[PDB]
Amino acid sequence: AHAFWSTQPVPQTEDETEKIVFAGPMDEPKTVADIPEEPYPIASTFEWWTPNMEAADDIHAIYELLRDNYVEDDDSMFRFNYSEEFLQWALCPPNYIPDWHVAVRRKADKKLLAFIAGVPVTLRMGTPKYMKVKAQEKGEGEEAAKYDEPRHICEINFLCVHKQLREKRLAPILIKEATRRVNRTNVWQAVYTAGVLLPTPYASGQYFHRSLNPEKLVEIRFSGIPAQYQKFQNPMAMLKRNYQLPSAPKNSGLREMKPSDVPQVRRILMNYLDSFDVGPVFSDAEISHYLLPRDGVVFTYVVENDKKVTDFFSFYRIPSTVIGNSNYNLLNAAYVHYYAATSIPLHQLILDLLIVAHSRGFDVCNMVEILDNRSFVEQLKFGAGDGHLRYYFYNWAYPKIKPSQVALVML
Ligand SMILES: CCCCCCCCCCCCCC(=O)SCCNC(=O)CCNC(=O)[C@H](O)C(C)(C)COP(=O)(O)OP(=O)(O)OC[C@H]1O[C@@H](n2cnc3c(N)ncnc32)[C@H](O)[C@@H]1OP(=O)(O)O
Ligand SMILES: Cc1nn(C)c(C)c1Cc1nnc(-c2cc(Cl)ccc2OC2CCNCC2)o1
Ligand SMILES: [Mg+2]
Repeated sequence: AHAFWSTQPVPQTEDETEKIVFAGPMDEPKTVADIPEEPYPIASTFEWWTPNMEAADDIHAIYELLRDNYVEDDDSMFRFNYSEEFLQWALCPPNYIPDWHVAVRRKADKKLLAFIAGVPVTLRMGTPKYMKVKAQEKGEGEEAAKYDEPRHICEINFLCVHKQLREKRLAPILIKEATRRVNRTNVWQAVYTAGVLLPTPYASGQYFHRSLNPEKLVEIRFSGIPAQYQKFQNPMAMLKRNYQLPSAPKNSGLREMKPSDVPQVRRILMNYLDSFDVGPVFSDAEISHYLLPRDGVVFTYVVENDKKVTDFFSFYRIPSTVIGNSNYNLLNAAYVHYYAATSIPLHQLILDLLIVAHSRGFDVCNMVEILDNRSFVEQLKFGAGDGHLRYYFYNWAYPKIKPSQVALVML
């Protein structure tokens, strides 16, 4: 049934995942010297290509492939349109490895046909607290804590095959070649997400949406006027009134994050994330890169009281193409990124997120039910969407965990 994922080091079934108790590796311990030095064989009409993320043309090529061929919703109404500036930010974090961005081009015209990206991440991915306490009481704490130390692994995203090339087994060939390039750097684990079911997720979380411009959302059929809104005489006025937001933030200490905030945000974020079972570890340079405001890409606000940053939130932008709508070309979506609250309830901090997003012209705020994102769903008027984001490891045994125990936000 899975001609490719059968040949790979991942759990093969739910309830192998349900069985697993300790974190740890799957494949044979291997060495760099074992890995072929030559690229994986590919048909002679194609060629492997390592884009230069510092070249505007190369970024443009990847931008057009993804604009026309990347992720759609289940009804083919929307497709992500990541910007070139977003792709530059996502694909070139501190100490990125240029060789981990892998593409396939047609040799004759150099047309981009397929792409996959890997970047570094430092991830806590040892045994979950729940399996560790079981282990303690059963005598096995040492084996449980064996892989507690954050690991320098690969995070995979932006897998894409051109629509004209679909179901020709090109995605396996890409994943093989990315794995070879990563393994040649002496890295042996990857983390990735997908909105499809594959063998086998260690966590799954529902999508959630918060309407900011319900007029537009209904016009492009992201949303409907719910049946309940019919035995009111007036549908849309009532819908606007329901989702209306203040014009200005209500926390008085709120301002955009600036470079001098990097150490304190790093500290309050690391203290919050270290509570979850699977989560990233960031250096100052990675906090700067992923959280300092960048126009049209990432937006970050701190609450500063008496010169001390005590809370912050961030969100990132992905516009979606509205596939065949006359009136609207684009859906302008904000996605909740990292945050930390120490002085105010999380609902109060995220309200300010919604207020800034709406003021800056976003149409909806989207998120997955990871981190403590459930604690503000009802009071902030989020709704569950129709789908789940699934979390996976390559070469890592891991128990099934709840999504409220995951702290890795994917872009
Ligand atoms: C140590 C380092 C390791 C690094 C590598 C770690 C692994 C990284 C893994 C990648 C994580 C990516 C994270 C993201 O970016 S998730 C986003 C994925 N991108 C899209 O959804 C964009 C729209 N779709 C496409 O471009 C194509 O449909 C793709 C490229 C998805 C498949 O192309 P196509 O439709 O032309 O099919 P094929 O005949 O060539 O290949 C069929 C095989 O592909 C397996 N397939 C289908 N979808 C996915 C999927 N989303 N992840 C993994 N595998 C997937 C499928 O089960 C089948 O295997 P098997 O069932 O026959 O066994
Ligand atoms: C395309 C498209 N555009 N829109 C607006 C939607 C709801 C889709 C479908 C869709 N596919 N994924 C999501 C998603 C939906 C939500 Cl609510 C939150 C995160 C989502 O995925 C992100 C970005 C890419 N990497 C994983 C995290 O939404
Ligand atoms: Mg294919």
